[PDB]
Amino acid sequence: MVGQIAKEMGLRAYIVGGVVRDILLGKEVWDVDFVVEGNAIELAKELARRHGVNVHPFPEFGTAHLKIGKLKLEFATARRETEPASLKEDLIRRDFTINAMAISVNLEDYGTLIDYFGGLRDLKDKVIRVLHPVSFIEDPVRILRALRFAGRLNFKLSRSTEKLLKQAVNLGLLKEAPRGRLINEIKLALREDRFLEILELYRKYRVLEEIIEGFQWNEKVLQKLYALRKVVDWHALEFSEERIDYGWLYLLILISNLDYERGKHFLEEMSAPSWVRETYKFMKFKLGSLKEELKKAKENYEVYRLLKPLHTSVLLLLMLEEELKEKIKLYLEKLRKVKLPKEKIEELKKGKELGERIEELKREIMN
RNA sequence: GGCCAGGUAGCUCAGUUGGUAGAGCACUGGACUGAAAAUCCAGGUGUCGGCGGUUCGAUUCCGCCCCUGGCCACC
Ligand SMILES: Nc1ncnc2c1ncn2[C@@H]1O[C@H](COP(=O)(O)CP(=O)(O)OP(=O)(O)O)[C@@H](O)[C@H]1O
Ligand SMILES: [Mg+2]
Repeated sequence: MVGQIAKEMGLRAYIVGGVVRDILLGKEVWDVDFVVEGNAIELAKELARRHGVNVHPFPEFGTAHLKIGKLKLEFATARRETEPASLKEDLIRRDFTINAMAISVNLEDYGTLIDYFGGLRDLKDKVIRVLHPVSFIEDPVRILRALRFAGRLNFKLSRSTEKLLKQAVNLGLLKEAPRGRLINEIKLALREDRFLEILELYRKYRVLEEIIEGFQWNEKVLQKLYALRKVVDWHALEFSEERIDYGWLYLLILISNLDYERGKHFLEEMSAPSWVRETYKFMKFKLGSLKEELKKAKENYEVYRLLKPLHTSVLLLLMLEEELKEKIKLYLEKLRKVKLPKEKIEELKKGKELGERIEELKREIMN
């Protein structure tokens, strides 16, 4: 309907940015970004009115958001900076060529891909490339972004882009960038499935040393990250109904050697979930004694008592130990599964003494 | 969109090792009154947001959503 409305208003609208990329990569997304030559607000209002849905205008931003079905539509007026601006002037202000393309929703040329900067070629060559030499200097956050994309899509940085990125980091612009945008970019990164590869890129270009104060790389943490990858793969394979957010575990491994103060402060800035904070605080202190107790575990009910109250994350962190692995597994796919029939339970019931008795019966069954 | 609280009677508010729920003022009924109010006895004051899952058993553990407030990211 957008093409028709644009025709009636004598305008030109374009699907723009990441949405295009994802499409060419065969990935379908529910968030669609439009750039309009002319007033975007009125186009959005008319689209919303014709579909009979609510509209959310932002006149100062010159953008409007509306939702149709599961589609989230964002309409933005073309602008030459973050006189009317051409679509090209709006595309050239973006980060990377693969993000810089556009698909025309205008009726005459409809479907046509618009690529000024050679983003389709870079998409075909698996290349991450900035539009201009000052790109990373303009928005240091992009330093992370590039890596993320390279991590996600298994692309590589251009020679020029790699040089410029390294130069940007060397200028210390990572410290000059707003803390919020960087932290948010990292939050975006840990949601990736290829997040470990991104972390590798982080290590290579040494961006973590700038963002997290006191943080340094070593081999133990790295190997712990890969072992964590193995465990995460296995758990997300067999136990997949029980899945949680995995990237946070990697993050905990990274800051594991950091001071509790800096760790707590970073997890504070990251706005981490409660179970992340709890798992961190448990890892920093009680995890050691817990492991030493698991070493002293003989009967299965002791393992039960020591494990069952814990969260999934703590167990996954416990699986990092070779000797404890098969034990944790045995607890998972065997030990904690059991039940009792009617008459028996009825005899067991004849307060908290019922619970204690049930515990006695369970430890009687196990051992 | 991410996260943090908050969700407890009509309203304003506490409650952790899961094990049979509470206060201050409205609610009914009767004793009391010519009627009413007060007061006494008392007792509703509640699937402790909604829906699934784990558990013998979930306000509690977890997952998906609703509502409100605040930190933000809103290229
Ligand atoms: N720092 C930046 N500099 C220039 N453009 C940026 C940018 N950050 C985001 N964008 C632009 O905004 C558009 C997409 O917006 P976003 O949704 O915020 C990032 P994305 O590429 O779609 O991946 P994402 O959906 O996982 O966040 C892209 O055209 C992209 O070039
Ligand atoms: Mg997006």
